[PDB]
Amino acid sequence: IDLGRVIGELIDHRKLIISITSVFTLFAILYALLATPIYETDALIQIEQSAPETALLQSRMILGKTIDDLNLQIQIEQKYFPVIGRGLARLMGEKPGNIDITRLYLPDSDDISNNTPSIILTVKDKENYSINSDGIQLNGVVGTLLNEKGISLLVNEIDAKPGDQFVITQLPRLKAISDLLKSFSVADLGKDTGMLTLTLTGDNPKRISHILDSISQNYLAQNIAVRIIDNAVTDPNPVRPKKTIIIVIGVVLGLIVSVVLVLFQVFLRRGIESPEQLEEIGINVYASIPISEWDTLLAVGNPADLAVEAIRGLRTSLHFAMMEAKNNVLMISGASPSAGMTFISSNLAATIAITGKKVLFIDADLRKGYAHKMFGHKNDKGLSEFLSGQAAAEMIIDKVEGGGFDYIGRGQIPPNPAELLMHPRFEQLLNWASQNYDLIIIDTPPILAVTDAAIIGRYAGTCLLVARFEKNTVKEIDVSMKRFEQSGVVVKGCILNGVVKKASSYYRYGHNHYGYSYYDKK
Amino acid sequence: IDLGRVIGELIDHRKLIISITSVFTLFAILYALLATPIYETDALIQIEQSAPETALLQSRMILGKTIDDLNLQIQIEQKYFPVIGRGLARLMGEKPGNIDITRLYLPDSDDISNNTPSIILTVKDKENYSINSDGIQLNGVVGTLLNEKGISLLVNEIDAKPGDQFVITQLPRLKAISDLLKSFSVADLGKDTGMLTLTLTGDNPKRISHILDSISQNYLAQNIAVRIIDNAVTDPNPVRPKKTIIIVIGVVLGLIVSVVLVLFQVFLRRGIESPEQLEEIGINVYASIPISEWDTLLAVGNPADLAVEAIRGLRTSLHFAMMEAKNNVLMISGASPSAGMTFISSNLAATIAITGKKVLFIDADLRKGYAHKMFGHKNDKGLSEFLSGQAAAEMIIDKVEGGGFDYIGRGQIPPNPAELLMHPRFEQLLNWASQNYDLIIIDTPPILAVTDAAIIGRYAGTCLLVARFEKNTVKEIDVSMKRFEQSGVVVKGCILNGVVKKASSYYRYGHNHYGYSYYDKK
Amino acid sequence: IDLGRVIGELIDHRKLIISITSVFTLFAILYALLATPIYETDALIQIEQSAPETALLQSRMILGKTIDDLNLQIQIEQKYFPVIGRGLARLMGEKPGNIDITRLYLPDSDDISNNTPSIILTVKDKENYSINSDGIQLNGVVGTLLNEKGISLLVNEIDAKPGDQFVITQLPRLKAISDLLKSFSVADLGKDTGMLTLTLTGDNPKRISHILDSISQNYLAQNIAVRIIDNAVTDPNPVRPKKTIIIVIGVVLGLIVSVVLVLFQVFLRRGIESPEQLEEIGINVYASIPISEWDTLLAVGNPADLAVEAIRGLRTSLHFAMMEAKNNVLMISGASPSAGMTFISSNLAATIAITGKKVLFIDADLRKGYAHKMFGHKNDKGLSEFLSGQAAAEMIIDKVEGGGFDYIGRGQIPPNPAELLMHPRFEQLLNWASQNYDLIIIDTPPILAVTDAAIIGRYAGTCLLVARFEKNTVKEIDVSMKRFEQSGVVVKGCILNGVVKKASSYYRYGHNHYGYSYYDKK
Ligand SMILES: Nc1ncnc2c1ncn2[C@@H]1O[C@H](COP(=O)(O)OP(=O)(O)O)[C@@H](O)[C@H]1O
Ligand SMILES: Nc1ncnc2c1ncn2[C@@H]1O[C@H](COP(=O)(O)OP(=O)(O)O)[C@@H](O)[C@H]1O
Ligand SMILES: Nc1ncnc2c1ncn2[C@@H]1O[C@H](COP(=O)(O)OP(=O)(O)O)[C@@H](O)[C@H]1O
Ligand SMILES: [Mg+2]
Ligand SMILES: [Mg+2]
Ligand SMILES: [Mg+2]
Repeated sequence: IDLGRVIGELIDHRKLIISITSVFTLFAILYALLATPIYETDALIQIEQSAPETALLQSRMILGKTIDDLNLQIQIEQKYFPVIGRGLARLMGEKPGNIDITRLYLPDSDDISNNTPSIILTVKDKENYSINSDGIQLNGVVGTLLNEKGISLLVNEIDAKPGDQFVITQLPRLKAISDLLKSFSVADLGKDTGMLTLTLTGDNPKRISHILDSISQNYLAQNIAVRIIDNAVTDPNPVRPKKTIIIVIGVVLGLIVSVVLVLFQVFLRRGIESPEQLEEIGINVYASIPISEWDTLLAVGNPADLAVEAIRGLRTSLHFAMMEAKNNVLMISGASPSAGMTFISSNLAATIAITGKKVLFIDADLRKGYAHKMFGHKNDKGLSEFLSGQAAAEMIIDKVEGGGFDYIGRGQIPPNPAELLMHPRFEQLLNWASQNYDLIIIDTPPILAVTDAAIIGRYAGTCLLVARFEKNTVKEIDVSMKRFEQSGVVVKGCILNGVVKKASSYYRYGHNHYGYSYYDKK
Repeated sequence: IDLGRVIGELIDHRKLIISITSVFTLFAILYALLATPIYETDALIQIEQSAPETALLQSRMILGKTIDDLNLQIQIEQKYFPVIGRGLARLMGEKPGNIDITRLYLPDSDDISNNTPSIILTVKDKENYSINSDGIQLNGVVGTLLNEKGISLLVNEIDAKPGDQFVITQLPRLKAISDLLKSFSVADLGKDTGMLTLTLTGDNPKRISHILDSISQNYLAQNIAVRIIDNAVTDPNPVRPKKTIIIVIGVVLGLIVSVVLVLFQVFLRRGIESPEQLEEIGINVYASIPISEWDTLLAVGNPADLAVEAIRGLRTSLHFAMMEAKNNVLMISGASPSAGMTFISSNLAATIAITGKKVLFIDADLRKGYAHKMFGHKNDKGLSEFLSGQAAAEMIIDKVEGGGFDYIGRGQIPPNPAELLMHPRFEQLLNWASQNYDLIIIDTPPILAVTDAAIIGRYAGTCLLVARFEKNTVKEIDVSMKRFEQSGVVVKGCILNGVVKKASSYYRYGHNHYGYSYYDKK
Repeated sequence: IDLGRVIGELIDHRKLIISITSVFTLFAILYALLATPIYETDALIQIEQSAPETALLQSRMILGKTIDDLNLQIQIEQKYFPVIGRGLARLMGEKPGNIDITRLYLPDSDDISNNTPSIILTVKDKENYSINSDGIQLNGVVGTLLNEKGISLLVNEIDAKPGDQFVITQLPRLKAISDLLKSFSVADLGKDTGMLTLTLTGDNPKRISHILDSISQNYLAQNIAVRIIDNAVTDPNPVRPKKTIIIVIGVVLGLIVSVVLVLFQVFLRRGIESPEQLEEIGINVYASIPISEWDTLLAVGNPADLAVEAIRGLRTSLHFAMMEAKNNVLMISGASPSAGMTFISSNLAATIAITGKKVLFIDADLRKGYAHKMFGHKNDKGLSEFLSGQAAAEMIIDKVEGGGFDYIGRGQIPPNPAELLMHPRFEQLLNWASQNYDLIIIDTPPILAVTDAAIIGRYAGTCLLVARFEKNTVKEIDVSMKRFEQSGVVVKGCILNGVVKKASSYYRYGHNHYGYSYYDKK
């Protein structure tokens, strides 16, 4: 592999790369926009050391005093049903509702796990509200305290709109301290000075400055039984999420994932990429048929199609290869099913019919042949009924309507297709048809599926394999040609079918083998 | 690759390199000239330690006192509509207008995001002015304070010209402190001495020295309840942008981008670079035709053209290659469209006509042939009308006016061009024309587009391919020659068309294959 | 490449190397002699620490006091129109004029950029002088102060010669301080001692010691409200420019530039260097003709020339190669123009004429042939007039005066030279001339220019190519020989022309192929 190879692979997989990268960037952007902004407040403390003062600031004695002063054990969260409802509500300009609770005593279930009892407060208006802990509905009003059902709650100054819910948790005093201690940090900022930089983070920019002021004043009033230089103010710019590093990592992570997936698909693919791969093995490729993006015969529906043009090139290559053949019978087979044997043989039969030749197309796929459906059919009396003796050769030949050639359909699907083709009647039909037609094209099942074509190929002067572009492997076509040779069938060459335009072929080989459009646009 | 290869590539891509480099240097120069110059003022403080004094200088207590003294929360910016209007106005010698505001109270919208209310002051004259916050126009005069619409503003000493606008922002006190703290730095300069070096940066050289003097005097007056050695003066030479490092990086970055683009285009190109590439494969190249920089026949319009000289060299190479041929019919085809098959075949036909030979040019491109337009046409009765039987051979032959040879045009575009050429009439026309002409040149469509030339090439004694210089690949011409051989058409050789002078060919190979001019200048 | 190869290349490019090196050394010497000598004065200060004393010495308070005492804001520079006039005036022994100004007040334009107003003082005599700021001429006298036009100036003791000009700048007080601070340094020299080493640099050796004395005394008088051990004295030997390191770098930089240029020219050259390169390809080289440093025939003007001796060696090699040829016609062509085809063919014709043979020289370069000018001409009735039928073969043959052979000139330049040569008259002329002459030498245009020689070479029994020594490439001659072979012309071999003596050929190959002089000196 070299620069051109990898660049051609990147150009070919550009939809995959762009889609995976854009999905990663979309997820990164949705996280950067929906993650809750976390602010930071800081204060400056003057110490007259400061290493023992750091551990006393972060102690449950000092921090516990702040929890008691500000009631930090009353956790109130706006109710949002999804994990993103909070972020998007912030984007819609909705100001988050906040309710001020000064007294809260829950019944304190204190069961095996839920040591944090919780209720749900649904705002009804500016004055009154509702409560439902476990379905028990209780109406409350701002002002008048509530002492019912073993639930004490005092809600002051509901600042929200009606209909909003709030989860009100009464978390234990240590849990309130541990939460504060996790977001609260102390530093020295000079490592020698009597300066302490207390920082505190949180989602509420006003609350965290009230907490850091409480921590400073409590540590101040406790120390005298020290100077507060800068009282706590909140930096209005959130510190998290850092949107730029998140989106940048989303782009970069999306690219390296796109690149390793493309790198895997390139090192794992085994199918044919160009006719050169088949010709390295000594297999003559007589045509490379592109995918026609356009029960119809393509050579009849769209004669100017790029695949019909490639099949005309096969018609002229075959006129030169089928000379010096024993008979005018051409068998078209392949390795795998749905490689294009019926597409190619029937469209080849149509392009040889317009040149004024008498062509017979035999649907010798007694298993899955559908050519009668593709040509318009009097389905009775096909090749099955003839081979089993219950039809004459004249009653099975039928004309393709928009075609120009006759065809024999497969008939009713026999139970013994490979043994019907071994009948001496099949060689009699070909010996008869080889006198009334200039060319007989026999469509057969694939050889790596069944053995029918090795039986039929005994009576064909020319046999061509159809290789599917990315679906077949070089070894698959080489195994197919040698299974024919082992049964006495000489394969003249191959027809590469289903080629698509690929920049990697243009860089790996000099040619993409696709073909040019050549028409006067009018 | 070696030194000569890379140097030839650099010489060939010199326009690309020079343009990309000059674009990068132009952008670097425009940034270095339009970026606002940022100055630096410094002061020297004597401390009787200095590590705790550094953190007290950068504290919101000291810095907040300077914001209050100098009203640094009143942000005034000259109004410039583009992101470069400020820089270019400085280059035009325009002195920036400044207005002195001593009292500012905005209505303090304080909405979800815009915590910084703003108004726009449009100077009317030296004395009075206008104000428009959200369209509300208010007229104000220097001196008399304004208390209207909840907007307090006192503008003193408007120093500007009429028509100038100014954005007047009332940013919060912490935002004014954070802005000052970002540009204000303290150092010790001895790490032991009682010397503090206070530096401050900003776009206004006079203002930043007034701020650094305020910071020093406030920190001085606060410390007594210390010596100021050097009061703040501004270095008149801006510290940013550093123009030399910016332009130098612009040149260097522009070169390495130009070099990687050239390095990519060289490793990615696959087209033919010299006839040697075709002859490594065993393809005879009979001529290398340069691009003629000069509906005309080049061999008639400019007989002395360098491409007509190269085509004469082909005329003499063909006189030697077309001997021992079955007939006097020469087919000219190629791999891709617009490779020069019509240019070469028609100009070859013109250079063989001046030598006194009877030449017939057949436009056998029944799809996109335009030779009738290039020769002057009685468009009726071309090769289509003849092949379909509705025209006699005598009615289709026409004379090129300034030519010297006859031609058969393509006729009306048939619906079945490849099947018309298979008619036995085509071989009858050639067998007839091969008796009335010394040479028949057949122009055909490209073989990797359609199969027409493989049909026509059966009746031509000589077949030449035209390869386009950089557009075709060696593999494309090798695939073309083998598609002819598979249909029984022997390609004598190739004609490299469209060669351009390239220094890389002169270093990679010994020869650029372009050709010399040889005329007496008069 | 090995030692001999690189040494031969260095010997061959010795003029380039010596010139580039000498240019670099000349520039280095001119800089070392014309750069202004910058002196250094130093003082020793005793401190009773010294780290805070260093920053107080370099402060705008101490340094500003020295600027005020010595009026260092009055910048006076001798006026020299070029950027080197000052340096060369020092070399001519001219003592620099100096004027003592004690009072200077300029009108202080203080515009957008020029904050440093300037005037130009032109000395008229020892007593009076002139002033011109912006064309305003003012006459002043030493002693009497000048207060006119808003310009205060007091010039004392003009020490210069009449006619000298001086630029007198009044730079701002900070600019005077910043200039002093840039050249003034303080060190400790023991890192513990109370010793300070004040150094100061400048172009004036007396002034910088007066400044460093002022800085010491000001810092002394300020410190008491410390000992000066060594008062400032100037080292009379300038510290800059360091001439030896500059000239040495000039030599070394000049050599490495000379070496990389030679290294590039060697790796980039593609032309022929020795006949061995042509014989590696299988091309017979029949002679190597040196450049004759001597409208004349060299073989006639200077028969003893080294190139005529090499052409005699070709005459004897051709007598052996032209046997077994179909006719006595020798065609001389080449790849490129001005390779020496006319020089060689005409001088070969002259050296074969002195051997008593009848030689015909045909100037078959109908495009740019000048042989008639080189032989003395009756220009009418050349080969053009004959080929076009308007002249008989007898009327076109003419005798070379100092030659000994006949010649046919090209005639009037035809519009169709390549088509005139295809006339059957050309072969009739050669068949006629081949009976009346022992040898016919045909001079032709170059084959990579036009196709004329491939037409002419059909009727020549022997064809030789002339290769130019450094101008042609091996591939160019190989492409030329194969373009002849493709047109049925067999090239017997090549003639290497224009060889020059090169030491690189003697080391790369064993031989330089130049030839020896062999004559008896009298
Ligand atoms: N080059 C092609 N372009 C467009 N469609 C194609 C091409 N080759 C095959 N197909 C389509 O793919 C399908 C499977 O191909 P088919 O010929 O029926 O397979 P099989 O080899 O088993 O006979 C068909 O519907 C066929 O029309
Ligand atoms: N060597 C050339 N110099 C200048 N123009 C050229 C040269 N070769 C082709 N062209 C021009 O490029 C265009 C396409 O070439 P053309 O001969 O018409 O293509 P095609 O191979 O399909 O017949 C034409 O207009 C032709 O005149
Ligand atoms: N070996 C040589 N020594 C000196 N001069 C030479 C030599 N070869 C060529 N020249 C001169 O260089 C010039 C060009 O050579 P010329 O023979 O006229 O070129 P051309 O190959 O086109 O006929 C002539 O003036 C010729 O005299
Ligand atoms: Mg099928
Ligand atoms: Mg064409
Ligand atoms: Mg010449």
